Amino acid sequence: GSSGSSGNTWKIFVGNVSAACTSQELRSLFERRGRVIECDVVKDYAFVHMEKEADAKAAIAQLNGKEVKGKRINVELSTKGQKKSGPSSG
Repeated sequence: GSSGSSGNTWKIFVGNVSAACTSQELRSLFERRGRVIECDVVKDYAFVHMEKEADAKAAIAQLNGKEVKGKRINVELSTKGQKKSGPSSG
């Protein structure tokens, strides 16, 4: 069955965040690309949590690099470890 050791929701690390960038901006982006449960911004980096995995990656692709406020933001999946339980589709 399903399980969640910590922070079930997804997590996307966003770096190279312009200084004159407002959270609302980052959220809006991840929002337009898909559903966004939580969206916070750190000093220089950020952390966006999405529900739908499909949308998550899709965004990182259309976001990773996207020029924002003159500065190209670097988006990448925070979660490094992968736990794909069950066999592979055939």
